[PDB]
Amino acid sequence: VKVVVDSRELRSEVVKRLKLLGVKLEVKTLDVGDYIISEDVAIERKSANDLIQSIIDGGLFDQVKRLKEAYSRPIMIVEGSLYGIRNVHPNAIRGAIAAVTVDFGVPIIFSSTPEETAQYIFLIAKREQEE
Amino acid sequence: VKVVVDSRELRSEVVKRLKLLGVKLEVKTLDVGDYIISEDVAIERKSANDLIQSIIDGGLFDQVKRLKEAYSRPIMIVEGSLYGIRNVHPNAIRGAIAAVTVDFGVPIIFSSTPEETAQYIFLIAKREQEE
Repeated sequence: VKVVVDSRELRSEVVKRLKLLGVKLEVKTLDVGDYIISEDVAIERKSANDLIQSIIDGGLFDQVKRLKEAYSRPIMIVEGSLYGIRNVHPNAIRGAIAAVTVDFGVPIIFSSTPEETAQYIFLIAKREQEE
Repeated sequence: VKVVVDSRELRSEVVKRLKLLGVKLEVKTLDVGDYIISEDVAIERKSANDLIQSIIDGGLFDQVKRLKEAYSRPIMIVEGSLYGIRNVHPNAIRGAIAAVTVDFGVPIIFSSTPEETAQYIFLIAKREQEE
C-alpha cells in the first residue's frame, strides 16, 4: 500500500508504525491534510487537546471546510481521550463532534494512540488499493 | 424539542435523561431505529458489546443497510468502551468502524454512558427543531 504523508508527520510514531506495517510512504508538504490515501481520500490527524482548543477558539469548522474543499472524501482521526479535559463543557465537545460528522458529513474516527492511528490509516489505504 | 422513541427504549436511562432535559417523547414501535429526530434523521443506539457481537456474527452491515434504506440521514451511537474486550482483534473493530463511517457514510458517534447518549440525542434534536 502507498500513502503520501505531510512532512510535518515524518518523524511521528504514526509513521514509524506505518513503516513497520510495510506501507510505502511518499513525503510531501501538503497545504491541507496529513495523510493522503487517494485523490479523494485524505486524513487529518488531530490530538484530543487540539480538537478541544479548536472548539475553544472557534476554528474547527473553518478547518473542516478547508479539508472538504480539498478532498471529496476527507476523514478526521481524533487521537487521545476527550474525557477528563476540564475547562470545557462536555456539550461543547459533543456538539462539535455531531456538527462535523452529521452536518459537514466528515467522519471522525477516534484513536487511542499514534499506533492505532497508523492501524486505521493502513486498513483504509489497503481497502483503497484493492478498490 | 420532540423525539419519537421506540417502545423497547421506554424504560432506559436514556429516556430518563431525555425527560429531565425537557424532551417531549412520543412512543412508537419502530421496525428500524431507536430514536427518530425527523423524517430524515434517525438514531440507532448500540452498546459496545452488541457492536462487537454484530461484527463477530457478520450482521453489522445488514443492520446499517436497513437503517440507510429507512432514513436518508441515519446516525449510530455506540455506547460504552470498545477497549478491553478480548476475543476480537482490534483491527476487526477498527475495520468495521471505518466501513460504516467512510463506506456506508453513516456517522458513528461514541457515548460513554446512557446519559451521554441522551445528551447527544438532545442536542441533535434541538438543532433539527431550529433548522
